[PDB]
Amino acid sequence: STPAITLENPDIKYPLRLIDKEVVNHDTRRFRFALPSPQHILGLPVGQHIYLSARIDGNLVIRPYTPVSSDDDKGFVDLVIKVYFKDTHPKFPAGGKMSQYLESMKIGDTIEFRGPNGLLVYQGKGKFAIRPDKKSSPVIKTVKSVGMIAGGTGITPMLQVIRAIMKDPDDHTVCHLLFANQTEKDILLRPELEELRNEHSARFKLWYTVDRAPEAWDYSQGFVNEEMIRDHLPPPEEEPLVLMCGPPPMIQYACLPNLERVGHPKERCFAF
Ligand SMILES: Cc1cc2nc3c(=O)[nH]c(=O)nc-3n(C[C@H](O)[C@H](O)[C@H](O)COP(=O)(O)OP(=O)(O)OC[C@H]3O[C@@H](n4cnc5c(N)ncnc54)[C@H](O)[C@@H]3O)c2cc1C
Repeated sequence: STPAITLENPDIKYPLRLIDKEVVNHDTRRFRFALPSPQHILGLPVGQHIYLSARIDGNLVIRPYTPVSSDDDKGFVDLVIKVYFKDTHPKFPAGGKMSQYLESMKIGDTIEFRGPNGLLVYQGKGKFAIRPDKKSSPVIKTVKSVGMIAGGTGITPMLQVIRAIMKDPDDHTVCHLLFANQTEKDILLRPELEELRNEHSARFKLWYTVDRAPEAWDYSQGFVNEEMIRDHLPPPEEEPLVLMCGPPPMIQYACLPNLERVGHPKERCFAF
């Protein structure tokens, strides 16, 4: 038998009840929501995400999230969230709408989930099914390695794929992650990533860059650039799939031009 799924229809919103909130650090949370029963699973294919939607101060706000739970978890879904507080970053004085709304929720409040969504699904053993658009059929391709470039909150789509690969001992796909952040303190999910490196270093390569570095720093400083892509992603000769998720100036200026300078086919670099 298989467990009942929560996300039965992508066109339906499912209000899920908040049952636990962990303060991971000053501006990081883990939110656990109950599924419809303790025996349900979410029903989120690897590669896909959900949306949260809410009326936030009277206006509709919809944002995508990739849980840190998986379909192996029964009864709950966990989201790790970076809270963007107002009056902290000079370019974003209002902070972030959905992340501050999540931070204001009380235990027992509900929020609407919808899914699954996304043009990419990982079918296992190196094989990705990628739609060019919703309204189009998925181009499958079995790669030997995956280059992953995440910035900030773009880590969770990568982590979901990395974990799905690592937990299959017969999946020989090698993942190379280059993870960019504003500062060391702002990095999400560092213990989780380092546990994966500890356990799976032959299939999982991990590197960080930070816009500005701490005094004691073992990794890179600056935006993603050509040299970092040469040093920390598989070479284009090996035809890796390249996955990206990060802010717009990062993808547009740091990632795509430099993936091209190295020789990866730009038009095949997938952005979540
Ligand atoms: C597939 C996918 C999966 C994702 N999964 C996750 C996830 O698991 N967890 C998660 O936290 N997010 C995730 N995100 C990002 C998420 O969709 C939102 O972008 C994020 O929650 C911020 O939304 P917001 O409404 O709070 O901010 P908005 O109101 O949309 O703010 C716009 C932008 O302003 C910037 N900003 C605002 N305030 C600050 C500040 N103080 N400091 C720095 N920058 C600031 C941020 O870059 C922010 O994205 C994911 C995105 C994608 C595409």
